[PDB]
Amino acid sequence: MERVLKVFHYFENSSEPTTWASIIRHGDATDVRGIIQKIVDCHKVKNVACYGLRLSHLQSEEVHWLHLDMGVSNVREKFELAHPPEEWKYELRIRYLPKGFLNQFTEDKPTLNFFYQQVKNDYMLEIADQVDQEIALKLGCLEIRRSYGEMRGNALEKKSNYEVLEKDVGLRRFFPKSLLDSVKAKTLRKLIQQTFRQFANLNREESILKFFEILSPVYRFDKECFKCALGSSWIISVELAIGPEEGISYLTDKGANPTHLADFNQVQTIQYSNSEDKDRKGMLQLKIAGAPEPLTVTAPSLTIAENMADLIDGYCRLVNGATQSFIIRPQ
Repeated sequence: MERVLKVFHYFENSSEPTTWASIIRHGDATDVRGIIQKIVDCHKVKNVACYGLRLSHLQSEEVHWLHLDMGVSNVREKFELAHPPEEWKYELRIRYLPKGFLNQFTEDKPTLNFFYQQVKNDYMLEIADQVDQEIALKLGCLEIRRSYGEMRGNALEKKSNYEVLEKDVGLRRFFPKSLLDSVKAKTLRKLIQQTFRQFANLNREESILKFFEILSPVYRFDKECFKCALGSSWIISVELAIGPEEGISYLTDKGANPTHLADFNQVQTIQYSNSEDKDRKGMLQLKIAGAPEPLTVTAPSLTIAENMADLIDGYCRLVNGATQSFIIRPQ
């Protein structure tokens, strides 16, 4: 008949962020796109095409993006053959960003906060500990400014208000442990108070937007990179960079600008598979208009090739008012 699927998401709902999730039902007809739309609709999302569904094993760092066209039951059965239900986590995420996403998300609050919560969650989990003091202070303060909109600008100056944050709430919800430790609870309070000073005037949207501006130079949430090789005859190892601002590009120097290859709106079709020999590598092929030869990509594994295909498929769907997948599969 039908099954129940728990999907974690980033729509702030007064409670523990880790518990932000939705339970949805699905049948043999239900597909990934269907699940995504159902959830974003209950939150009045306007930029639906920006959302994807990522699945991960709580045990390892391996990630699997579920293709919008695939059936939920089919995919759920496949992975449950590898590991049982409790070791899998399905989370709704924004993956396909429109050209000037922050500016556009401004007109879609539900999605501005969602993107903010997701990116903030990745910040606290991956680089919060090893990031500059000033940054962890600014970013942490901005969140306080945002989470407490109706609070006075100099309210933190009053030791009791701060004490509520240190005792009742927990500064861990805003700053990294490598920050709360490397400083005196007295020096910390003063550092937080004066840092907050500069963001006291900002409103929620301004706080969110300011948060991104500060995080971007030390963390990229506007693109995904993949180490792989290009070519069909003289394979060349490179690092692909895929995002709204550069479409499909490859890295060269460090701080240099990625070199453009193609725009998402030039992609005619996508196809992927296993290496045609004794190899655990995945092949990805893109037919691009205005390009004589197809772009052939050789990724470390089939999983990566599949994860890349979803990224491009999702982008092709976005730049176009497309609802049709651009991936070629055995009919």
